[PDB]
Amino acid sequence: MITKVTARNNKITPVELLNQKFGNKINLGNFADAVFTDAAFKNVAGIANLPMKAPVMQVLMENCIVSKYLKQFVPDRSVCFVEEGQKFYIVLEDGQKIEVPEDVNKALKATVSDVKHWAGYLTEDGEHVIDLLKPAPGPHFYVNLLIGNRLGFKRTLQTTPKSVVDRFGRGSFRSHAATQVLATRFDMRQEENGFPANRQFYLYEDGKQIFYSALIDDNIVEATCKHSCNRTVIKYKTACNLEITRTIFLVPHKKGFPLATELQRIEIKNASDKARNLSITYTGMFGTGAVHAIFEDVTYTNVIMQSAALYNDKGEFIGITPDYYPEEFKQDTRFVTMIVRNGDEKSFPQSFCTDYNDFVGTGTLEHPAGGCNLNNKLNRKGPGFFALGAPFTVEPGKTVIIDTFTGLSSSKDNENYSDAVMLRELDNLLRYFEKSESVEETLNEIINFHENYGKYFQFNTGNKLFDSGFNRNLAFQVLYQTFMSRSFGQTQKGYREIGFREIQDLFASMYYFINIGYQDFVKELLFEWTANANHNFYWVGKQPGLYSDDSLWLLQAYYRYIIYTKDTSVLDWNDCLKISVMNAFLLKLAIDHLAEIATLDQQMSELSKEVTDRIQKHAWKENFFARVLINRYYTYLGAKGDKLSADPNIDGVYFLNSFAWSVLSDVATDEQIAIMVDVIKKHLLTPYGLRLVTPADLNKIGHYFFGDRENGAVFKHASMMAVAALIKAAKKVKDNELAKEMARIAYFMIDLVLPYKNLENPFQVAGNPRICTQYINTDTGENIGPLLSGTATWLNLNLISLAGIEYTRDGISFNPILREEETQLNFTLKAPKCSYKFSITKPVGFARMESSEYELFVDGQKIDNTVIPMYTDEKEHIVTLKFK
Amino acid sequence: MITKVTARNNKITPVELLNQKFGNKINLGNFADAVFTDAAFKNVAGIANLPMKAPVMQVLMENCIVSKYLKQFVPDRSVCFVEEGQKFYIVLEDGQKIEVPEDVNKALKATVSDVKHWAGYLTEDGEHVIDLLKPAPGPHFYVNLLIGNRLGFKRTLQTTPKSVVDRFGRGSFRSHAATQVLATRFDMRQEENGFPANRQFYLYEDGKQIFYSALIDDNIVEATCKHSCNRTVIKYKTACNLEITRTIFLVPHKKGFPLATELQRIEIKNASDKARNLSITYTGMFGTGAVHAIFEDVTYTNVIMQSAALYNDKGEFIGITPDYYPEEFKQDTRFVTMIVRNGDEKSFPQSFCTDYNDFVGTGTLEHPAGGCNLNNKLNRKGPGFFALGAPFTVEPGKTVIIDTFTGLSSSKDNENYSDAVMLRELDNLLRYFEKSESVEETLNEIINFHENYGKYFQFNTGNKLFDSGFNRNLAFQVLYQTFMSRSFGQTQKGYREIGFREIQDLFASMYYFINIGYQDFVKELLFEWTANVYKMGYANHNFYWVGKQPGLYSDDSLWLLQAYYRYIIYTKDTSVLNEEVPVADGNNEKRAVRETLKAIIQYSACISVGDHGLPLLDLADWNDCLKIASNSIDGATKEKLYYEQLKYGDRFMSDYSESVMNAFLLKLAIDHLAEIATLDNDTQLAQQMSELSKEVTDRIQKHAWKENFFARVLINRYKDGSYTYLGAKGDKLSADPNIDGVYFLNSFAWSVLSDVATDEQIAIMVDVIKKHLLTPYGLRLVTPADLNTATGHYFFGDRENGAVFKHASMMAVAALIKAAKKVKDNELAKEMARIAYFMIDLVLPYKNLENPFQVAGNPRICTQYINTDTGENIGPLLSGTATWLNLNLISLAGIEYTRDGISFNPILREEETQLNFTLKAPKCSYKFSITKPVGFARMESSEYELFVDGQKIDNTVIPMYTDEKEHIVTLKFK
Ligand SMILES: OC[C@H]1O[C@@H](O[C@H]2[C@H](O)[C@@H](O)[C@H](O[C@H]3[C@H](O)[C@@H](O)[C@H](O[C@H]4[C@H](O)[C@@H](O)[C@H](O)O[C@@H]4CO)O[C@@H]3CO)O[C@@H]2CO)[C@H](O)[C@@H](O)[C@@H]1O
Ligand SMILES: OC[C@H]1O[C@@H](O[C@H]2[C@H](O)[C@@H](O)[C@H](O[C@H]3[C@H](O)[C@@H](O)[C@H](O[C@H]4[C@H](O)[C@@H](O)[C@H](O)O[C@@H]4CO)O[C@@H]3CO)O[C@@H]2CO)[C@H](O)[C@@H](O)[C@@H]1O
Repeated sequence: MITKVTARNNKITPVELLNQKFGNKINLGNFADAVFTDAAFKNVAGIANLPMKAPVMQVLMENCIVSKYLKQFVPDRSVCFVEEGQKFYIVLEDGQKIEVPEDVNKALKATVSDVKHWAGYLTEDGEHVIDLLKPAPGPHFYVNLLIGNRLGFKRTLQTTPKSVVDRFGRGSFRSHAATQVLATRFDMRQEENGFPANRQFYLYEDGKQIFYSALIDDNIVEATCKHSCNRTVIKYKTACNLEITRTIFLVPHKKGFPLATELQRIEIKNASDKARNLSITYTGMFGTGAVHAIFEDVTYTNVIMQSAALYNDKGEFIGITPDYYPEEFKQDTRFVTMIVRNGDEKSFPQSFCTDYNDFVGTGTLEHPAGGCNLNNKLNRKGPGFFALGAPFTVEPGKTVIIDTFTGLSSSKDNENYSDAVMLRELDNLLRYFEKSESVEETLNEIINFHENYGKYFQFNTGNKLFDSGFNRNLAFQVLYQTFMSRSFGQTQKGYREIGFREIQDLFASMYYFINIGYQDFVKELLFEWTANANHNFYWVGKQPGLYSDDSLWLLQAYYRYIIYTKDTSVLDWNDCLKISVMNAFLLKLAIDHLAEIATLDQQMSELSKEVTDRIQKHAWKENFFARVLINRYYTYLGAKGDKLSADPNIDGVYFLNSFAWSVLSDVATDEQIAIMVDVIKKHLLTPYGLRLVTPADLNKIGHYFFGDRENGAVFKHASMMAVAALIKAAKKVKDNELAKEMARIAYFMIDLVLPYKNLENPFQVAGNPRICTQYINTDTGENIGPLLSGTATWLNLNLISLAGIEYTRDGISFNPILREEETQLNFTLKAPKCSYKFSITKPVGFARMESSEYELFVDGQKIDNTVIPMYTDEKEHIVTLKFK
Repeated sequence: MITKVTARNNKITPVELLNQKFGNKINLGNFADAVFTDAAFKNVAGIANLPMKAPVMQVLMENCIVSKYLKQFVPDRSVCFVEEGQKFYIVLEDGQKIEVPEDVNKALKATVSDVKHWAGYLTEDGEHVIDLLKPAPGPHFYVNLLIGNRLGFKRTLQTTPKSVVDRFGRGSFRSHAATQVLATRFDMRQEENGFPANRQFYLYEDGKQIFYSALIDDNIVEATCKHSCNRTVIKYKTACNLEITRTIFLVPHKKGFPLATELQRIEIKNASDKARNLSITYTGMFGTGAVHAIFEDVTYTNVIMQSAALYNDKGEFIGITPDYYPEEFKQDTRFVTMIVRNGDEKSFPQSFCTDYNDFVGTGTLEHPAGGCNLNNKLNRKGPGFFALGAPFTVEPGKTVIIDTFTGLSSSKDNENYSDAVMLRELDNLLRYFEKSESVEETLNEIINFHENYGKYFQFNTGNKLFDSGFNRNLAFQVLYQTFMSRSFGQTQKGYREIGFREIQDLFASMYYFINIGYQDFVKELLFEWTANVYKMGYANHNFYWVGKQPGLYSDDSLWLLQAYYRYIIYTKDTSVLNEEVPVADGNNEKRAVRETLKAIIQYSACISVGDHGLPLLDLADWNDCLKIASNSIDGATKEKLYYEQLKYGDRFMSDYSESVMNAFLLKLAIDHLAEIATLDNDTQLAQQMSELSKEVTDRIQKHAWKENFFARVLINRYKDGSYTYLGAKGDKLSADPNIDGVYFLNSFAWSVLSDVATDEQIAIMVDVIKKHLLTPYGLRLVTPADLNTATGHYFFGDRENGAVFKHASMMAVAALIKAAKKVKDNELAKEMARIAYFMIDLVLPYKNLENPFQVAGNPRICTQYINTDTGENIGPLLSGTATWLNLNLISLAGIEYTRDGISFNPILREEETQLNFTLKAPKCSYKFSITKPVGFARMESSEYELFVDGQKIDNTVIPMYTDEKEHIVTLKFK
C-alpha cells in the first residue's frame, strides 16, 4: 500500500532530469548542478555550465534572496539559471528567458566566482590552503594529523603523543595508548572527532562578543586554514580590522617535560588607527579517565573527579587541572595554561569557569550567556570543562600573542608517580617557553626535523605537486603510521591497539629512520614486535593467537633491516573472511628471506624447494591460485570451479591477494602470471581500480552494500600490494608485451591512490589531498576514510620500486620502470655512509633493461652489471641510465 | 613550586567570604548568593537577602549592563547589592552606600522579581510548571518520563516503549530492550540524553527563520513547560503574536500498530489581525542499530545504512525511514511522518533533507543555513538525520495543527518479519489518526488510564502537594519501574537488562494492577520472574529475552517468595500454587509453583549453607559494592560439585562467608511459604515449615548476634581465626578512629522485617543507628570501613562512601514502622516513628521545591541518593526508593494485608490530628478516617474506639468484604 524508495535507485538524478528538460533548449556545458524542488522528484532547479562537479545549488540555497526568488516558479514547474554575458537569466520550461533581479544577480555572480577552487588548493610545498566558508567533499578532506617526538626517550612507540585537527582547529588530542588529553566524542557523525569547545576561543570588546573561532559570521571577511607537515595555521580578518592567527602543533620532548603537551599560539594584530581593549576566553573539555563509563555510567564519570586550580610561586592563577579520586585515574594528570604576551609584559589569565552549564547559560556554545564575566567557581563534579579568561589592550599596529599549553604527565615515564610530578614538569615547560621567540623556534625545530627526515628519497620531477606529495606528505604519513598504526585519526577513535601486522609500516619508514641516525630506534621497534605469536599490543597483549597471518610478517622486517645495514648482530589478513593459500606465500617468502639472512650471518635453501612445490601442485587450481583451500568437508575457494560465486556471468571467486603474493614470494611461473593477469583484467580491474575480490555467495560456506569495504570495493592497501607484484613481474618476466601491460596497470592504479590528484574533481573523489585514505567506493569513486591505511606504506614502497631501487646482498638492484609518457626521471637517494644522484633518460614509449638496450654509468665508468654497490666513501655518486 | 587548589580543599566559599566582609556592616538575611571577582579568590561580589538559595549572581552577569557596572569596583575591591527602600544600592567595603544607576536598578528589580519560583512550581494536580529561561537545580530536575502501554499484548514486560523528555522536549525514545527509535547521546554531560535535533522544529516566514523550539530568543515572550503524568506540554508566545503548543506522549497499543510510536502535536494559533504564510521544518536523528560500533567504528555505523523515502497510494511523500544492509539490523524498521492540518484539509510535507551537513551548512543547529529550502536528497550513508518541511497559511484567529509520528516496527512482535510489515502497520496508524479529534481523544485515554490506575489508594489530607505527589506522581513512578526496572532514564542509558531483584517494584504496583482488573498481568509477571529459578532453588541474576548468570549473586532467588506471598494473601489465589512453569535448567521441563517455592527455601536452608546454619554469600548479595570472597562457586558449578561430594537434603562442602542479610531473607521466605501452605489447605507443609523457622531463627540469633548489632557477612573461611565477622562491635574492620566497627543499616532493617530481632535487640540497634548511621541528611548505608586490595572510587558523600542511599534507607523505615507497631516500649515506638517520618521528609519528591538549588533531585520523581556533604539529591530517577516509599506511606497509614484481612494499625505524625484516605479492594471499597489529639498515638499503647459501618469492633483486623459497597472505617484515639 505504501511505497519505499531507498537512496540506491535505478531512478533518474536531478542533473539527468535537468538534461531531459533543458538539454536541447539551453547550453548546459560539461558539468551542471541541480536539485529537486519537491519530494515527488518531478521537477528540478539547476545552474548550467560549471567548471567542475560541485554542490553549487546547495550553496545558492543558503542565500535567502535566491530561495525566495524561486518561490514564484518552483515547486510547480522546472527552472535553470544561465550565464549569457555577465548578467544571469532564469529559463522556464515554457520558453521564456527572464533576466533575474539585481539582488539575485548579485548572489549568482558571487556564488559562481571560484568554483574551480572551492575544495582549496595545494602550495608548492604540498600544504593545503582551505577556505572555512566552502563546503567539504567529505569528512576527512580538511583534516590534518599531528604527532609528537619521543626519539631517544623511554618507550618511544607507546609514549609519543598524537592529535587530529580539522580546518576550524576542532578535534582531540592523546598521550600514550588511548589516554585522552582533550575529550574525544563518540557520536553519530564522522565529522565530530572531539568535544566542540576543544581549542576554540572568543574575543570580547567592552561587553559584547565580537568573535568565535568556530563561527564564520558577517564580521569575518577572510578566513583561511593551511594544513602542513605537523602543524596547522588558521588565519582570520575581521571587518573591525583584526588579523587573528592560530597556530597548532605538538611540542617535541625535552628533558623534564610532561609526556604530552599541545601548543596553540594566537596572534592578534590591530590593523586599525585606534587602540582596542579586548579580552580572550579560551575553552576546552578534558578527556575522562573512565572512558568505558561514558556508555555504562555517565554519572560515575562525573562524580569521580573535580576541578582544581593551579598557582605559581607568586600566588598568581595560571590554569586548571581535573583531579580524580580513584587511584587508577590518578596515574595521569592533565592541565591547561595560558600566557598573554603584550610586547615585554607576560601575564596570566585573570578569570576562569569550569561548568559548561554556567558558561553557556541561556545561550549556546557559539554565543554563551556567561562568556564575558566568568564566575571563578571550581566544580566539585566533572566533566572537565574549562574556560580561561584574560583582558588585554592592543595598540594600533602592535600584536598581542596568547600561548596555551594543554597537556598531560604520567606514571608511564616517571617512577613513583603523583600529581607533584606533573607540577614539577609543568614548571619546566613554562620556564622553557618564558621568552616569546621560544615558540617560533620550537616550530622551526619541528619543520626542519621533517624536511630533513624526508631527504632519504627525493624526486626532482617536473610536477611540483607530485614531488612535495611524495617528498614531504607521504613521508610524514608513513612516519605517523609507524607510531600510531591504525589507532588514532578522525573517525578511528575506539580501542584499536598497535597491531602486529602493522609492522608493515616499518618496511617503508625503516630506511628513513636509519638515514637520520636512528638505526637504534629501528632496532628497538623490531624487538618490541619480536617480543610477542600475539595479534595485538600496547603495554600488554590483546586477542592472543587470533589471526593466522600475524607472525609471518616479522621476517620481512628483519630481512629488510638486515640487508640494508648488514647487521646480523640483532638475533588471516582479511578481517572479513570468516569460514590459507595467502599464508603459504608469506611463509614461503619468510623461509626464503631467512635463507638469505642466515648466509650473511643450505638448511633453508632445500626447504624452500619443498615448501614451494607443495603450493604450486595442490594450490594452483587451473586458472588462478586458490585463496582458502578447504580440506574439511566444496574443494576450495578462489579459482575456476570453486562453486561459490554470486554472479551469473563469472565462474568463481577471484582474490587479488592470491595473485599478488604468488608473485611477491617468487612462486608463480611466467606462464601462471600471464594467465592470472588476463583473469585480473576481466573481473578484478574496474574504472576505479583493482578490486579486492569478485562477487561471492559466502552464505553457502554480509555487512556492506556493494561498493563499500569488503563487498567489492577498491581496497587500496590490497591494490598497492597487487601493484608491488605487477612491478616485480614487469622487471623479471621474459615477455616484454606482458611487462608493458603490467606496468600499464601499476601506473593506472597509482594515479587513483596518489593523494594530490584528489583535488582534480574533488566533490566526486573526496578522500584527502595530502593523506592516503582506505578505499574507493566502486559505485561513486569516492575515497573513503580512515586516513590511516597501509595504502601509504605500499604506495611509498611502490613508487621507489618503480624508480628502480631494490636492496639486495651486493647492493642496489637498479631496474627502473618509467611511465611511457616520461622521458626524464631524476631523484636523490641517501645511504648510511654515502649518497646517490640518479638520473634516467629514455625516448617516449615503454622501456626496461630486460628488453631495451641501455648504457649505465656510475661516476663516469660504465658497468654492464645492473647491481650498484653500497658505497661507504661519504660522497655523492652520480648514476646515469640512457635507454636507446 | 606550583600549588594545586581543589574544589573540596578550597577553604572559604564566596558566601562565607561575603559574610566575613559584610556580615557586621549590612544585613544579609538568611540567604545570599555571591561570586569571586578574581582567580586568587580574595574578593567577592554578592547580593544580600534572597528568599532562598539561588544562583542570582550567575543570572545577573548575563545582563551586560550589570557586568560593566561592576567594572569600576571589581576586581580590585569587594561589593554587595542591597534593596533599601525600592531603589537598589551597591555597598563598598570602604563605607559608602552608592545608589546604582537607573538601567542597573531596572535589571536588579527584574532579576530579583520571583526568585522564590525560579525552579518552577507544582499545580494542585502535581504537574511541574517550568520556565524555559530559568536555570536548572540539576540534570534530572526538569526531566519527565513517558511510557507506552502493552497490557493484553504479547510480552508486555519486554516490548513496552519508553522515552525521556526534558523541558525543551529534548531526549531519546526507545522500543524493546535497548533498541533506539531516536538517537541516544553517549557524551560527557548528564544533561545530554539525546541528539540535540530530536523532537525540535523551526518556523519560517517569507524567507527568514522566526522560531526554534530549543532556542529562547528576543522574539519569545512567554515560554513555559508543564511536565505531567505521561505527557509533556510546552507552550510559547512570540512577539509577532503566535501561540505555539507542543504536546508529547507515547501512543498506547492498538491492533496492528507499530511496536513503538511517539506522537508530538504542534498547535500554532495566529493571534494577530492579519493572516500569515509560514512553513515548518521538523528535525530529528534516528538511533543506530549498531550501537556498539559508535565507539569501536563510527564509519561502520554510517556505511551499513542509507536513507529511504515513503510514499502513499496517491504518490505523495509522507516521510523518511533508515534502510539497513545487514540482516541483524533489518529486524527493526524505523519511521517518521508528518501531517499538516488546516481546518478541513489534511496534508503531508512537501520537502525533506537527510544530511546534517547539508541542512546546517555554514550555520549552526540553532540557525541552519539550508533550513528554508530543503534539497530532497536521500543520503546513501548514515547517520539517520532527517528534516521534514511543509508550508501552510494560518488565517487570523484560526489554528494550524501539525502531528508527527516517529516510531518503530519489529520482528519481536511479528512472525516472518520484513520492511513490508512496518509499511502495513504505519498505514494502520495513519488511518487511525486521520481525523484531527483522534489525537486529543487518545491523549484523554492516556490521562484517564492513570487517574483511574491511582484510585487504589488516595490520600485526602490537607496538603494538596503531598496528595497529588502520592496519588498521581508516585503511583506512576512505581508503574514506570515495574516495566523499565533501572534500564532507561536521563542518565541511565547503557545496557542494563531487567534485574531479578527489581521484582521488588512489583510488591507495590501489584495492588494497583489487580484493582484495575489486571490480576492476569500480575500473574504473567510473577511467572516470567519465576521461570528463571532452577530445579535446585538458586536462580538467574538478570534477563530480557533470555536469562543469564545462574546462582551468581546470592540474594536474587530469595526475593521471589515475597512477591508470591503478597499476591497470594491479597487475592487468596492458591490456584497459582499448582501451575507448571518453564525452568531455566534444561529441556522443556515444567515444575509446579508449589515445588518451585519449596526448592527455593530448601536451597538456602539445607543446601547452600555454612558453618553456623545461615545461607552462603557466593560472589555477592544485595550490595553491588561488597566484593570480598576468594573463589566463588556458580549455581551450576555447585550442581556439578554437589554431585561430586554425594558420590536433596545434605549441605554443600565449603567454608564460605555467610551473608547474614540473606539469612533474614530466607527466614522470611520460609515463614512466608509457611503461611502460603496453610491457606493452600495443607496441615503437613505448614507443619513442615512451622518447625523449620524455629530452627532457622535460632541459628541466626545465637551465632549472628555479635553483642551490639547483627553481623552482615559472617566470615568462616580463615583457618587461624583472625576475622570472625563483618558488621558489629569487634569485627576489626573500621576506618574511623572514633567508631568501633562497621555497622550496616540493612542488618538492622532485615532483622526486624523477618521478625528475628527481639525488642531488647531492636532498642540496642536503634541507639547504634542514631550514633553513627543517622545524619542530618538521613540514614546512611554503612559506617566508614577499611575492607582491605581494592580502595575507593567515590569521594566521601557520593554513592557507597557514606551516602544516604534512599532505597536502603526506605527499607530501614519499613523496619522502623513495623517495630513501632509491635514493640512493648511506647517511648521506643515513638522514637522509631520520629526517625521514619524524618527520613520520609528527605525522600518525598515534592519537598525538593523547598530550597531546590541546594536539594536538586526532581520534584515529581524519586532519585537515588543524597550526598552527605551538600544534601544534593543525585540521580538516577529510577530507584527502589519510590517502591518502598510507597509501601512505607501506606503502612504508616495503617494498612497491612494478613490472612484474615487488613491489619489496621496507623502511626500518624505527632503534628497531625486528622488523616483520611480511600482504599479499594477487588470486590469492595473502604473509607478510612482517623482522628487523634496532638502527640504520639498507637493502638498498642493509647486507648481508642474503632468503628466499621457504625458498629464498634474490638478486633483490630478488618475483613476483606465482597459486597461491592464503600465501607466507612473510623478510628478515634482518646
Ligand atoms: O582486512 C583488511 C584490513 O581491514 C582493516 O580492517 C577492518 C575491515 O576492513 C572492516 O570490514 C571491519 O569492520 C568491523 C567493524 O569495525 C565492527 O564494528 C563490526 O561489528 C558488528 C558485528 O560484525 C556484528 O556481528 C554485531 O552485531 O554488530 C557489530 C557492531 O555493533 O564488524 C565489522 C566486521 O565484521 O573492521 C576492520 C578493523 O577492525 C584493518 O585495519 C587492516 O589491518 C586489515 O588488513
Ligand atoms: O548497592 C546499592 C545499589 O547499587 C545500585 O548500584 C550501582 C552502585 O551504586 C554504583 O556504586 C556502581 O558503580 C559502578 C559503575 O557504574 C561502573 O561504571 C564502574 O566501573 C569501573 C570499574 O570499577 C573499573 O574496575 C574499571 O577499570 O573501570 C570501570 C569504568 O570504566 O564501577 C562502579 C563500581 O565500582 O554501579 C552500580 C550499578 O551497577 C544498584 O542499581 C542497586 O541494585 C543496588 O541495590
